[PDB]
Amino acid sequence: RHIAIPAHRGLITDRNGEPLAVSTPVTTLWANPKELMTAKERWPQLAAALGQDTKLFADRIEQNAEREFIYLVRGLTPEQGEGVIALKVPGVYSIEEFRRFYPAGEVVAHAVGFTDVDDRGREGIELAFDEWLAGVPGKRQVLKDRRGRVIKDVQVTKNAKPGKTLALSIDLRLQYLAHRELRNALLENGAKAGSLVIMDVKTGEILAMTNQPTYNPNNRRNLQPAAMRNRAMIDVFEPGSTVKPFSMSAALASGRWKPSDIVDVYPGTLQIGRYTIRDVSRNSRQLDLTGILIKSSNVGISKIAFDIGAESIYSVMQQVGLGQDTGLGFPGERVGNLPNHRKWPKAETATLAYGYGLSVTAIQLAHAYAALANDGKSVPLSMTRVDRVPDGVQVISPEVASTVQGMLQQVVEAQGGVFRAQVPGYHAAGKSGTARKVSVYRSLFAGFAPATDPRIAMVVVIDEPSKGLVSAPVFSKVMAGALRLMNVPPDNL
Repeated sequence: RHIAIPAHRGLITDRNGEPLAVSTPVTTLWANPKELMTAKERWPQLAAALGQDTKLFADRIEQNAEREFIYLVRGLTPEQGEGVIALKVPGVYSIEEFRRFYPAGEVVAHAVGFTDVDDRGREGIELAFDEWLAGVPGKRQVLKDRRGRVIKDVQVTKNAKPGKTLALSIDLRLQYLAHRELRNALLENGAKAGSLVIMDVKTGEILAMTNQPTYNPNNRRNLQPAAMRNRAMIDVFEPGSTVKPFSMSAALASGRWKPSDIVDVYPGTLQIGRYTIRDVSRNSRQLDLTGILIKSSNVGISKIAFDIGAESIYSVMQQVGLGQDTGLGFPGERVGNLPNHRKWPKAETATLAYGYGLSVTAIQLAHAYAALANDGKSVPLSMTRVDRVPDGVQVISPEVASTVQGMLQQVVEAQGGVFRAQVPGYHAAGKSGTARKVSVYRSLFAGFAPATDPRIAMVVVIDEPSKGLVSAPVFSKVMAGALRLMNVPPDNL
C-alpha cells in the first residue's frame, strides 16, 4: 500500500533568528500484522517498549491481522523508538515523523500558535502561514514479497518537499520583558486578563504581542480556552480617552482651534438633550486644549466636536486604522466598529469624540498611535520581519502630528499629568483611558517614546483590576526596558 512521509515543517524565528517553532524528528512505529502474527511470544516485550497494555495490544493485533499495515504508535521520543527497534521483532518498522517544539513556551504562545497531531497549524502564525510553513508530504510504497513479508529497503514513490522558513517581526528580548512585567502587573493588581503590544512606528513591525493569561504550547493536554484567546487581536472595547488625541488632531486640522484656546467645562457635566455628559474631574472651570487631554474632559472634547462636526473626527479615526481591517490575516482577528450614520446628532458626535461610540482592538490602537508617533505617517502592520522601511501614507499633517505629540508629552510631564508613566531618562508621550462594558472595566494606556524622535508605540490593556490608572506604570517599566534593550539613546538628562 501507500504510507505518507511527513514533511519537515518550516522553522519560525524571531526578527533576529531566535527559534520560536522547531520541527523535531520523532519516531513512529508501524506493523505488518501478518508478519506480527508469526512472533506472538515477543508481543509482551514489544508492548512494553511501545508503552501499551499487554492484553489490549494483543487484542488490537488480532482484530487487524487481516490488514497489511497498522500504526503501533506515533511520535515516540528517539530513545523510546530505539528501545522498540532494539527488540528486533518481526513485522515492526519505523518512520521518522516530526513534532513541533516551542522553545519560548508561553512567552510567545499567542503570536506563534500551535499545530495539530498531524502537524498542521491551528492558531497564530502557524495557521496564518500554514501554506508557507507546511510543505508537501511524500509517499512511500509498502512492497511485499511472496508470503507477505515487507521488503526492508522501503520504496519511496514520491519525495516530500520541506516547508519554508519564516522570520517574525517579534523581538524575543522585548517579548520576554513585556511578558514578564505584564504578568507582574496582573498578579499585583489582582487583575483577570491583559494585553501588551509594541510596534516599530517607522516600519509597522510588531515587536511584541503578549497576553495574560497565557498557556504552554508544549503541554496542551490540559489546555483551557480562557488562556488561548489572543486578546490583543480579538478583544474589542470602547477606547475611551485614548482616542481623544485623534479628536484633537481633527480640531487642529480644521483651522478653527489652537492649543491655547480655552473651553468652559463648568461644572464638569454637560446636558445634551436627554443625555448627560460627565467629566470625572469636575473640579475644573476652564481648560485649554492640552488640559482637556490631561484631565480626560469628556465635556471639553464634546464642545470642540460640536464645533468641527463628527465627520472630520470619523475621518481621522478611519485613516489611522480604528475599526478597520489590519490586513494581518490572523485567525479570529476582529475589525471592531466605527459607527455609521449619515447625519450626526450632538449625542452621537460627543460619544465618538471622547471614545465611547466605537470599538477597537489593542492592535488597532497601537497602529493608530504609531501613525501619530511617525509624524502622521501611517505604515501597515506586519507580523513578519520587514526588509526595511515600507511606503507610508500621510494621514495627519506633520505639524498637527508634532503638536499632538507635544500635548501627549504634556499628559505625562506637565502639572497634573500622569507622572506614573514617565520613563526615567526618557521623554515619554502617552494617554490613559478606561473602557466599561455592561451586560444584563479595562485600564488603558497608549503612548510612544522617545517624544523627541519616536521609535516605538505601546498599548497596555489590563482587565478588571477593580470591581483605574494601573496600566501607566506598566508602560513606564516596559518602555524603559525596551528602549534600553534595542538601544535608544536617552533624551532626558
